[PDB]
Amino acid sequence: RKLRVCVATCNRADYSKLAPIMFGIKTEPEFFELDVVVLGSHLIDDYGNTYRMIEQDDFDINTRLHTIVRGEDEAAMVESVGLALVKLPDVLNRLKPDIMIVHGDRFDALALATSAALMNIRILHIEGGEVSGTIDDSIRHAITKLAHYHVCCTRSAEQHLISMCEDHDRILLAGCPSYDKLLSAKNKDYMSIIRMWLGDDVKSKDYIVALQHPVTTDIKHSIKMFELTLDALISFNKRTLVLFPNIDAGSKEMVRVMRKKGIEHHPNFRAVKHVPFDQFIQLVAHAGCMIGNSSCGVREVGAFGTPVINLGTRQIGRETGENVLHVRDADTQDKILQALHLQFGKQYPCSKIYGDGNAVPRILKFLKSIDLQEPLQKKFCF
Amino acid sequence: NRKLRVCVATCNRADYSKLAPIMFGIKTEPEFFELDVVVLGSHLIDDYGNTYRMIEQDDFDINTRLHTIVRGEDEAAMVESVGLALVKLPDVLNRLKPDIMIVHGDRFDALALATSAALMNIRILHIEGGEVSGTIDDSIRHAITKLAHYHVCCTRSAEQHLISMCEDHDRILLAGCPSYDKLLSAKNKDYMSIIRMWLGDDVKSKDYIVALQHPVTTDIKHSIKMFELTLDALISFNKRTLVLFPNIDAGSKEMVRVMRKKGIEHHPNFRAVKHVPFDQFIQLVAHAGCMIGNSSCGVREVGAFGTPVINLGTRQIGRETGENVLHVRDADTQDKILQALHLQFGKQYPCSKIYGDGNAVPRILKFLKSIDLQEPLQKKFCFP
Amino acid sequence: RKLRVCVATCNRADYSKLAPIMFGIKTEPEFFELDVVVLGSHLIDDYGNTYRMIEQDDFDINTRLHTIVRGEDEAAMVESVGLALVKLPDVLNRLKPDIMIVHGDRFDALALATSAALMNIRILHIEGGEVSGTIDDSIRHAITKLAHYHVCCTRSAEQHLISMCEDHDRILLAGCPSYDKLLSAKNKDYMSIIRMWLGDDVKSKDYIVALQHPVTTDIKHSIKMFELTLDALISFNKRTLVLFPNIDAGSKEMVRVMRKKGIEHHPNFRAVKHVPFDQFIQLVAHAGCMIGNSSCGVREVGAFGTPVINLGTRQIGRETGENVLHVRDADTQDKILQALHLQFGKQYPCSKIYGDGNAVPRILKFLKSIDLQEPLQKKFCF
Amino acid sequence: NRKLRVCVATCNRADYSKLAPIMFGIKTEPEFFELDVVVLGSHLIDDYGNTYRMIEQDDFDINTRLHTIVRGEDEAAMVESVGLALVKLPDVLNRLKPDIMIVHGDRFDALALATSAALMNIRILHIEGGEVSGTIDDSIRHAITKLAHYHVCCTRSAEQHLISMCEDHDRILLAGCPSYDKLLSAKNKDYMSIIRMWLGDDVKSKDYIVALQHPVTTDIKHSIKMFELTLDALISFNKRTLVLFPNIDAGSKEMVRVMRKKGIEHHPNFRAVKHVPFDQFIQLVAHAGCMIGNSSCGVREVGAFGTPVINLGTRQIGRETGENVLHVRDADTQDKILQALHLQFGKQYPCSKIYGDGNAVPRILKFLKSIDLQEPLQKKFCFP
Ligand SMILES: CC(=O)N[C@H]1[C@H]([C@H](O)[C@H](O)CO)O[C@](OP(=O)(O)OC[C@H]2O[C@@H](n3ccc(N)nc3=O)[C@H](O)[C@@H]2O)(C(=O)O)C[C@@H]1O
Ligand SMILES: CC(=O)N[C@H]1[C@H]([C@H](O)[C@H](O)CO)O[C@](OP(=O)(O)OC[C@H]2O[C@@H](n3ccc(N)nc3=O)[C@H](O)[C@@H]2O)(C(=O)O)C[C@@H]1O
Ligand SMILES: CC(=O)N[C@H]1[C@H]([C@H](O)[C@H](O)CO)O[C@](OP(=O)(O)OC[C@H]2O[C@@H](n3ccc(N)nc3=O)[C@H](O)[C@@H]2O)(C(=O)O)C[C@@H]1O
Ligand SMILES: CC(=O)N[C@H]1[C@H]([C@H](O)[C@H](O)CO)O[C@](OP(=O)(O)OC[C@H]2O[C@@H](n3ccc(N)nc3=O)[C@H](O)[C@@H]2O)(C(=O)O)C[C@@H]1O
Ligand SMILES: O=c1ccn([C@@H]2O[C@H](COP(=O)(O)OP(=O)(O)O)[C@@H](O)[C@H]2O)c(=O)[nH]1
Ligand SMILES: O=c1ccn([C@@H]2O[C@H](COP(=O)(O)OP(=O)(O)O)[C@@H](O)[C@H]2O)c(=O)[nH]1
Ligand SMILES: O=c1ccn([C@@H]2O[C@H](COP(=O)(O)OP(=O)(O)O)[C@@H](O)[C@H]2O)c(=O)[nH]1
Ligand SMILES: O=c1ccn([C@@H]2O[C@H](COP(=O)(O)OP(=O)(O)O)[C@@H](O)[C@H]2O)c(=O)[nH]1
Repeated sequence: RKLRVCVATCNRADYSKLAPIMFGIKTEPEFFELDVVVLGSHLIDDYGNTYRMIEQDDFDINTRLHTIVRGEDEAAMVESVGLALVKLPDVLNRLKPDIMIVHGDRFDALALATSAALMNIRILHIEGGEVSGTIDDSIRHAITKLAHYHVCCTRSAEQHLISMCEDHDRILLAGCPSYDKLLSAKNKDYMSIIRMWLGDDVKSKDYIVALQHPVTTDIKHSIKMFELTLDALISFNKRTLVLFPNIDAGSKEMVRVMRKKGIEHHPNFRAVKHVPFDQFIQLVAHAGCMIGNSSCGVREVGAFGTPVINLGTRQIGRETGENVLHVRDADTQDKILQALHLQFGKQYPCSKIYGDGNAVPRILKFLKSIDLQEPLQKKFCF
Repeated sequence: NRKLRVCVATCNRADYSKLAPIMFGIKTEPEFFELDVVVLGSHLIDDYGNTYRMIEQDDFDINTRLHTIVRGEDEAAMVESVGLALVKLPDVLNRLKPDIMIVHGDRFDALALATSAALMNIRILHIEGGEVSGTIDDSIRHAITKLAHYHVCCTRSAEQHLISMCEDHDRILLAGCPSYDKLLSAKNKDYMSIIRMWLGDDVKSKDYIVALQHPVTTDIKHSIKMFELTLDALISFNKRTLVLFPNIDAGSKEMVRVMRKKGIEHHPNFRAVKHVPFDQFIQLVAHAGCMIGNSSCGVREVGAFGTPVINLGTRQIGRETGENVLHVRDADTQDKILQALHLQFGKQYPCSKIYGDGNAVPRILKFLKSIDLQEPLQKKFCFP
Repeated sequence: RKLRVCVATCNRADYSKLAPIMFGIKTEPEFFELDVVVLGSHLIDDYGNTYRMIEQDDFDINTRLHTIVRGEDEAAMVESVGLALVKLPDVLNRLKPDIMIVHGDRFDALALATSAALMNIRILHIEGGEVSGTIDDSIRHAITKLAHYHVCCTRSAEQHLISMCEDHDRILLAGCPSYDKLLSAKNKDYMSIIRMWLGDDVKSKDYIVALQHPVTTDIKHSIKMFELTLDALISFNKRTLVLFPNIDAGSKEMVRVMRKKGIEHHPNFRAVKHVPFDQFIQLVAHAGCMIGNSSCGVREVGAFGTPVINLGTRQIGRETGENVLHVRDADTQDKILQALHLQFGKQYPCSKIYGDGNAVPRILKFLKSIDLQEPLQKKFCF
Repeated sequence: NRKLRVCVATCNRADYSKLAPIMFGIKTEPEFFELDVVVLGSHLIDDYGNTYRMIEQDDFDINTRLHTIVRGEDEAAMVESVGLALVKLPDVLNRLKPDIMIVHGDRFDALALATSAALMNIRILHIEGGEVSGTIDDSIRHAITKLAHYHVCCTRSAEQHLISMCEDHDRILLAGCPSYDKLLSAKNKDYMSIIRMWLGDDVKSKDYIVALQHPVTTDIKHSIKMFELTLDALISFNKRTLVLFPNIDAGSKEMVRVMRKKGIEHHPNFRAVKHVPFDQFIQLVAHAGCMIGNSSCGVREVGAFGTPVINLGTRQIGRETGENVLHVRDADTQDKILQALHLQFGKQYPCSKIYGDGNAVPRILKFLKSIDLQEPLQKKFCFP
């Protein structure tokens, strides 16, 4: 009897780490049935219609759900969780999954975990034990408590889950699946990918990738920091790919910052919503430096030794190699402009903290090991 | 003095018994607190006894009422109910502009409230945090703990569980359960005329049973079978029995059907009721011959009167209980349950105080005033 | 190319008139594909889990939706319409229907019509031109305006649609599909159906079928009328099948009326949620009389000449034969008890106002006639 | 005197231009009316210009704000938006306890409002009822008419349409459009400094174009193509052009993308804007060289100033228009549109008053006071 697996994807931020697993599951039809659910940001033009990435990977999408309430603020974030919760249960009764794969720390993943847990559907939670110093910590660890099975990416994440009283029998230390793609990365014509996304006259290691997200707890500070960050980038004046923000609450106010600085119509800048993951890896792997507060900066790019400037409070407490320079109180242009001079064009050693490149096969085994006779979470309090 | 704006949301009598004392406390100190009350969930539902009325009869001004329950009385409907609260609450919370929100317990409804507050940067005081009940409710309770910024637990073991789950000890208050404020202040009026109202004219103290059994959502077909056998035992044991309708939504109509097909609703020996007012209910359980089923009251509250208890099934496995509680986990035959009734009916145990000292509310009011309004962000104490 | 037809059913009240069409469509696989959606009351124990009727007719249910908000009042009725509207669009994008069949005048049908119309899906509205003197008139006629194609049951209903400025080219006068079953009704052992539902010692034409619904506009009056109606039935003291109410708003207060009169535990009464349509036809066809305010009383039972007492304001303005006695101001027990003496055990001639028994084949032709090149409603104002 | 409790819900600038005058009227007579304002829909959305601010700047106390729009900018999202209003409104309406609710127009949002009021037995005054625009909006408008208990129409032909649709003539008031209260009272201030603010420093009266084109939801790919050609014409015709973003949700982002890829947002000849305040907008269109697209303003309002209009496509087919409007239904090439621009740009027509006399509001206030509060149930005049 095949294991019926449902994977729900809501944003490129999970799709980069779930697609490898989906590919793994699909390559073994003898042990697994796969149903894919697309919801959230994927269906939204502002976010780059990233459901197309799923279509271009040739996955049959069973179900599409509009689950985002418009407003781009905290109220809307909450209403979005509620919208997924009214819409999902009937889809889950139809699909009748044995287990559901949930990734990460976003509001959307809490909806998925909640709906599965309350309907007695097993949950495999990916990227569980980590620390990022925002509201996301809260969400991540609340999902951990709902989830029946856990897949973490580091030893320190494993120990955190065990410290949080999770059953060690239900934890698998696999590595991040993104590393399956990073450490298997086809450097094709990487120059023609640099030329596509940054411009014709750009040379390897001579450009910046800028990706900064609002922190929902302090939008007014997120605005001010982003202004100063752009001012620095303008002064530093080397070719810069600016990704639009990808946390919803505060997002339009951050986009307005870019608009009023003329970033959208500037020779030095390229404003984009989403770069396909395989192309994005090549971009960050050959970047002069990366700046902002993406998880990519602190978790992924270490693999290529790309210099990183991590700004603000998001990612405080994450494990990072020598390549990452933190500037918490990025409260002036000078501080940020300095960090750019220090880091731009350096080369660090290649780290492997968040993965060994064989996460997926370990995960597939862990899924086959699951015997279908209980379920109820056990909480090791002593 | 800038007053602390406190919003208390109540969804079910199961939280209202433990929140009402706090609401009374807050309301008695207008100089330090502003109070807004939000009523949602089960309270607005006839099947559950229109228990919003209990709030009206306590004289609280209800600011807002929200229909948040999706009909269906199954797991899908439970989930859609959480979602319905989440689409409805944020605009109410932006209007009310609370500094802190009080959330109680382990039910699906409390997870909606915690979620909405946490994602909108509203502070959360979570009541009854560190306990263990061995159902899906453990999961929910502990997920709420993680969202919540401030914690009020009822026992030392609950406090240690929160600390073991990596919560900041600075944000934990060990107060006791607020229900004990009412239990240990329970001035037994004419308790006989309360027995007569609810059980019948000819019933004597310690000669009746209070039966309160809830479905476990994880295994409804087993909940059904157990309840059938439980009623069969109660019919054979044949002493006057107050049967409270179930009060977990998923599986509820199938449990009600069990009662209907056994003729419990029209039987001389039984009284089928949705809700007994808390003050009257305390008197009922305090003088009962025994209590049977899987209520939290059985394992947490009635110990205070030494009332014998039969706890059936998997719900409440792992809760702290005094000598008054007899567990029958595999209640898989009528004989086992009928035996437990013979053993326990009419006994008297010593009065325990595990879940409270009777001064929870004043400790809570102080803890609320102590909160300085400059951060917020939860701290997670990860000792390796 | 086959016509993709979606039929959504929400309540037994539409299912009695849609099932015949569904059967017709399913019997012609060469011209039609059928997808069935079940939602609303069908999934609710209080209403008799009537999705089972759909399962027992062997229809493959594609999708099930929980769309009812609990509360059994007007607010809940509205929230229920809204719940269907958030849940349906993604189902309709998946099913990709060419046309959707909507029946009747209930809040649920307005949700269906609204969602179809705003998504450019064609609508065939069944039972369009009629008059019943409650809020339902409003709803029925608002659905008419959304709907692209109309199937009415009488000539007077056809003229009403034309008077309301509908295009006569898009109206089909077919008859009510319920008449396909009424005028083809297998009287099997009808006595053993009487014995099942009323009791062992009951003789044909010596029992009452009581079916009274709350009027949402005046619940307090609905309560009082129902009390007096039951009091009359108790005094008249002939075996009575009492169907629980089947309009949601006010329903629990009406059920409470029955409970406090001891109707549920009385030798003379049988309280039931739903009698299967085929069995119900036999019951009403052989009844001594029928009482209350069902549409069955004024539209269907005329076919058997069964005496009818229509109480209150619901059904004022419906077309009725000689068999129906109206008592609008049923404001005392005596008036109702009198109406019972007058009507119980009489036999009227068999009328055919609402159908000829060939509605379905006419409808199937009308569906095949639809050429798939526009759509936009035309409003004949002159 | 028991005051009439009036709730006005506003969802979009498209209703707010015609409801604000009534809200002002009601607010100026506190002795006869209590007013509660509900803001929902587009008003709370940055893409639409945060137009709740227009309500704040008119000094109305907003009782309630509701996020009711589902994101997606397509037909599915439009429907889910209606549903979202329907789950959120009933608890607000039970709280506000209105005697009557004012609903305007033909948009998906107004159907939610009408539905919720009608099913809760709240009386409805529907504004702008009897008109014809040849899209799905006809369907919506006429479905709202059927729900609504009281009707306020703007023309004699609209009145006859309502009567032909079997509405009770006793419940129809022919008032005029309230927008005309503002148009015919439009004290032209420094209109040049308003032209300079919105179009640029060097622009002269009657030498600019106002372009406002909305997608038709029934045929988005055709809406796209038409808009491309329209912009190409405007680029060739090369006179200063205010381009308003689209204001029908379904298809909106694909229309915005058209503008983006033509470089309209960064062109000397164009100014891309979301919303111009109504009072300033009147001055813009009153002095425009011509107006182009498919706004209702083009066919209903600007006639008052004799401003030339080009109405493109199927939206507005069947509306009553003066000599100032040139229809180009099959705008299928750039040449056809460029021609229409040459023909119309800079002309001056006579001032028409088809949609109003400028005293709509006072007639409406009287009609509200006339309502006696003893029924309600709609009557449907079915003459055979
Ligand atoms: C600039 C560039 O190099 N390429 C084009 C990009 C690029 O292909 C994608 O971003 C890839 O993900 O696409 C285009 O542009 P794009 O689709 O980025 O849209 C840009 C506009 O979208 C608004 N925006 C952005 C993010 C967000 N969360 N909310 C928003 O409202 C901003 O106001 C901004 O002006 C296109 O397809 O139309 C056109 C652009 O020219
Ligand atoms: C039985 C009794 O002793 N007293 C009365 C009780 C009692 O006072 C209250 O329940 C107290 O909370 O009230 C009445 O009856 P009550 O309100 O209990 O309604 C009885 C019916 O409720 C249905 N039910 C209950 C719970 C649930 N989850 N779903 C349900 O469908 C059952 O079908 C059952 O028949 C009353 O108010 O009308 C009338 C009863 O006679
Ligand atoms: C009475 C009888 O002849 N037969 C049985 C009927 C019958 O089979 C069905 O109604 C058929 O549709 O079924 C049973 O009973 P039933 O399922 O009707 O449930 C009866 C109880 O449901 C509550 N109710 C009813 C309608 C409504 N809208 N809301 C409600 O809360 C009432 O309080 C009432 O007490 C059964 O299956 O359990 C048991 C009954 O014994
Ligand atoms: C252009 C101009 O003349 N003035 C400014 C305008 C203007 O004052 C207002 O629009 C008036 O309502 O405001 C600004 O710009 P504005 O708020 O128009 O934002 C421009 C961006 O909005 C996106 N958009 C618009 C509508 C829609 N449905 N979806 C969208 O994604 C487009 O991508 C577009 O690039 C501002 O407030 O920041 C800044 C602009 O510079
Ligand atoms: O244009 C992009 C930008 C990011 N990413 C990937 O998307 C994921 C999430 O990055 P993002 O900044 O969107 O969210 P965060 O991880 O910072 O929460 C990471 O795996 C990135 O490698 C991508 O594929 N294309
Ligand atoms: O008729 C009743 C039955 C119970 N309770 C109280 O309801 C609360 C919750 O009991 P329930 O069994 O409904 O929920 P649980 O706590 O078991 O989740 C406890 O404080 C009980 O003492 C009450 O006030 N009246
Ligand atoms: O037990 C019943 C009662 C009614 N009906 C049928 O259900 C439909 C609706 O009747 P109801 O009173 O439920 O609603 P109404 O038509 O009065 O709005 C009619 O076709 C009846 O013949 C049925 O099949 N079984
Ligand atoms: O910048 C603007 C553009 C339009 N309008 C007014 O908005 C209303 C609706 O116009 P729109 O084209 O947005 O909607 P429509 O009426 O076309 O549905 C009309 O009264 C316009 O005069 C406005 O006040 N400011």
